[PDB]
Amino acid sequence: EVETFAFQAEIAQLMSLIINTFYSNKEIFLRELISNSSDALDKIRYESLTDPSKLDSGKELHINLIPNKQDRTLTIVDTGIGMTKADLINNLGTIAKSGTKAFMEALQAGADISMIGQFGVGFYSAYLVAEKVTVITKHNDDEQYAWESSAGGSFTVRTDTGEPMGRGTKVILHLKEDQTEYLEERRIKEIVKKHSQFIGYPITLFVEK
Amino acid sequence: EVETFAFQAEIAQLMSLIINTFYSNKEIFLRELISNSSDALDKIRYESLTDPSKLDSGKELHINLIPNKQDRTLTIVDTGIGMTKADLINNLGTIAKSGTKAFMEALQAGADISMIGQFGVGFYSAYLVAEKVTVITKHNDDEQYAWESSAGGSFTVRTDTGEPMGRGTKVILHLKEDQTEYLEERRIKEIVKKHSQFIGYPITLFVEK
Ligand SMILES: COc1ccc(-c2snnc2-c2cc(Cl)c(O)cc2O)cc1
Ligand SMILES: COc1ccc(-c2snnc2-c2cc(Cl)c(O)cc2O)cc1
Ligand SMILES: [Mg+2]
Repeated sequence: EVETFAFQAEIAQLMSLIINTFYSNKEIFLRELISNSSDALDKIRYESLTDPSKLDSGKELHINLIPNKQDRTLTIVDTGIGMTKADLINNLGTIAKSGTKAFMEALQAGADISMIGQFGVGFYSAYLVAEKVTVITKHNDDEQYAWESSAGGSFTVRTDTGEPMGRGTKVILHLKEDQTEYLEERRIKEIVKKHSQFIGYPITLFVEK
Repeated sequence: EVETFAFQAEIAQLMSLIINTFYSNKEIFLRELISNSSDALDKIRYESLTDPSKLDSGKELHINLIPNKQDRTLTIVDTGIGMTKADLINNLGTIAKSGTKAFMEALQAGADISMIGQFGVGFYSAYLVAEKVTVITKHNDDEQYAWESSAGGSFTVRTDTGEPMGRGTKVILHLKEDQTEYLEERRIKEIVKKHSQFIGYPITLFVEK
């Protein structure tokens, strides 16, 4: 009961561009993922203003960054609105076919990879640093699902068997071998202070034994 | 059947700050409003990917800028998802109480008024240039409503009697007397090219007789 899907051709092309393009300022992936968490936190915050029971699955709106040097993973957890199975399958809630088109044109009209979030498809910048990304998500009244892709044209979706998350999304980045700087506390703190210093939810960087 | 509402105190404070603070780079209002139109266009585009009938109220996703020097108005029209009456009353679909708090703190931690969109409340930058803003909006399956406010602590909502809009939002800025530069074609073109050159929907600047 793992379902395997092909990416639409425009999204496979976006992913190949991100993986194959020489581009040294990889650290923008974290700004993009923290931005998406902030947008998801804004959404549950706005829904709660009229229906407080929407927070029954967790009242605290925040972001956790969890490095694990043994697993070579950096995990970003938020307690935002979460995604339904349909939204995961439909490009993680993004307008990715049209966004990808505009981004390609921009890149011709001069833009650079760091502008990717202006085209609605910043999630895929994860592949600047990760060989595999796993997305575990829970929206109120839908079940918990895990999406995962090592690129190559396909992704899987299954019902998740992990720990329950309450509500929100967890992005687990399985880092490339040469990208382990992004597990180091000083490097993560530096990038958060540089690019996410005004995000309006607490961001807690976990430490390791 | 005009309903009059008080702004929550944090939003009245945000509006007073924007109106009373000396700050010369007013032109950022247009970037903020065009951004909100783009976000609303992204939303109907994403809903249409799974339900095409959502576009029965208009298939074209675009933004029009309409200056009128006789009325001293600059109007921004989009054919995005639109807002329900509830969303208009609840601060135009924004998390404005919490966004306002963060923005105030940022402004202390050094930030400037141009960063307002990072706090979810960029709409209110309209009051850098407008004495009165009128917001006319139509979401699928809700009626067309007009919101309006000259600040001073209150806004009104009524069912709109204007021309039907199909779907989307129209922001009519009734400009301050000293802010008429923003009706001039070269000035609007300059600001769109400077700050909204990569927005992914057509932006048509209307001309005047
Ligand atoms: C910008 O488009 C977006 C589309 C969808 C989302 C949503 S809705 N629920 N979770 C996420 C989310 C998705 C991702 Cl990929 C993530 O990294 C963190 C998240 O909380 C956010 C932004
Ligand atoms: C950033 O938060 C936002 C909150 C709500 C919206 C939405 S949903 N439908 N219309 C608008 C909209 C609202 C405004 Cl004010 C506008 O200028 C243009 C619009 O299309 C957009 C952004
Ligand atoms: Mg945004």
